[PDB]
Amino acid sequence: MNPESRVIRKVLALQNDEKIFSGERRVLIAFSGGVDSVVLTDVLLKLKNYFSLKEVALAHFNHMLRESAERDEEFCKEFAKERNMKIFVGKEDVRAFAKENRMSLEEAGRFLRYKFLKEILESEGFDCIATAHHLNDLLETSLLFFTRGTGLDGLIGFLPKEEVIRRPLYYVKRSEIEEYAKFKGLRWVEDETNYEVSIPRNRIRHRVIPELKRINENLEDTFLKMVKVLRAEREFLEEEAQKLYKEVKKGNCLDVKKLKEKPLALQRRVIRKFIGEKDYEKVELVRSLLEKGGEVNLGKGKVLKRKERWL
Amino acid sequence: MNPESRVIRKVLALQNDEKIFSGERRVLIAFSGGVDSVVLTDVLLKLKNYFSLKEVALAHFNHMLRESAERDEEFCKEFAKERNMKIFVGKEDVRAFAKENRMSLEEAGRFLRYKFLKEILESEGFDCIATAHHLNDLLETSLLFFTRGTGLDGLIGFLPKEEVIRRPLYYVKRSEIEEYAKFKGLRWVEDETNYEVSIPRNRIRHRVIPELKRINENLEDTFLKMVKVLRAEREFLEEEAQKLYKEVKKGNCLDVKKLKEKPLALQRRVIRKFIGEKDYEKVELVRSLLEKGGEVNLGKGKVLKRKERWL
Repeated sequence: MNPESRVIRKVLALQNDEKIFSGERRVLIAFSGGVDSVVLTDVLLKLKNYFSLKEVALAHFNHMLRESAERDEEFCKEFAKERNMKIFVGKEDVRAFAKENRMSLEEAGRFLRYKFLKEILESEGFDCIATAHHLNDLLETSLLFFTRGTGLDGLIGFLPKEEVIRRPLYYVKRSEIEEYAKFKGLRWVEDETNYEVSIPRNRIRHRVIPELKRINENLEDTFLKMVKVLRAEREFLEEEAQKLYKEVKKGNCLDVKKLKEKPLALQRRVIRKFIGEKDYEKVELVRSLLEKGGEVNLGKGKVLKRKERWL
Repeated sequence: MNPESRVIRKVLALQNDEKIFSGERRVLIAFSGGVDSVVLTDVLLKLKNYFSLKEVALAHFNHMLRESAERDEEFCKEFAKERNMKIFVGKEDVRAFAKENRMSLEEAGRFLRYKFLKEILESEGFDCIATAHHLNDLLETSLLFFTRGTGLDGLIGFLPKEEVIRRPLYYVKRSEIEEYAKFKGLRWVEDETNYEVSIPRNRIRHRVIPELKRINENLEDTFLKMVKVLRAEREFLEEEAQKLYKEVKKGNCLDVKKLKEKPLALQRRVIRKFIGEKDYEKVELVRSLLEKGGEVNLGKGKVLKRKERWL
């Protein structure tokens, strides 16, 4: 069990558990140039036949943030040539966009980068986008929702497969990725992504997580188990909320005399769906109309018409 | 809304909702002497009739850990005397007990203290014990579970009503406990309870939470909404699980053909209660039997035979 097979085993296990690839023929990689990116690529090129892929291409986005950006682009191009892959390069001033839209560098960078990735996907005929997102990114994302406000969804964080996007390194942790690259003698760059990181995420990455790991050395392995438990529990809650939904709904209304007799958890789930809103505040405000007539406005109206309810 | 009504409204909301008190007539307060204790007591004296309580008494435990122990105990006796309340006092050499049983001062302290409280509950005829555990304590516990590994049942932390123990301040924030004390002129003394706090818990209390608050200064309020949401989802899971348990559990084995088709989330809950030991790796190991399996071992054994066993 060396650094290489440790990653490959987790990638293959993800495929068996989620069917990341199941018909796609042309994959576009979100290639920033960092270790994550390089290892993802080295892995996909190694398992290309295994997944029945016909084309794996790179897409590098130049954020114009710093001089190293040009250095990054050059590395990406040379990397494409050494690997004999096609590469698509894009460019947009992220810092500028962030300022005229009163948003952070992280969300501006994310927005422009994927806009670019998605444009190449359509004008070049790709079936999906492979991202180097991993277990440590998931842990950081989970902790950021715990901190800012969340329910089961935020805690579980992003999924391995998500409409057009694929995250093959989902089970792999940052350190295993670094050990993979060193072991195989790969080369990488400190891509511009490191300089867009939001302050909240840096606090969690370089201050909170290190402290938590001093309590539990294998935080990532432990966290992954929580995610798996949470995802099965969420799946169950969703399946049940759905049965009750198509059992209490009729037209554009909800049978209040039926819903009210159900478990609190399902009452909220049914309501979340019926009104397309996750806000803890809006859900409960609407939920109260299950016990006392009245109306609720969110930009749409919910009236209690004896036993029924519209919106 | 002043500092008093801010705490009382949260306590009232807890009662009218979960019935923390529903028949108990005599309550024993775990009175350390610090703000938490002092405020808990003041709140229970104000709501004593509302809760239909006949008597509220104090119980103070001297840990003999600091030369201020006697002054502290005296303060507690005078606290009771002034409000015409009964107070029970305990005293144990926690250091000696810790060395004797090879345990830390923290776990030794907590052990002896609760033994003391429970001894009084029985020999004096009290119905329940009221503790000053609040929202910040829950937040701490929640992060500890996130860190050491858990699922849904741990992210919650503890409950407001836990057999014999009641926690009226469940939803109250520490800062609200302190403002209440100031506003009402409540004086307090050193809280020996803080000598029962372990290293990991101190790290989360003094290092992690303060950092997370530099992201969301309203963390506690945010965490509250999450608890209320998860809390209900857990109740529903626990509910559906127990239900399934009786249907599959028959004698001392599990109807595999039937359990095998239930949702993954419920399978884990049933197994957790069947094999007593609830640990991700144990449960998953056993759950592998349901679908074409041989036999597994741990502290006991189990065999798949169209039905199920346990030897």
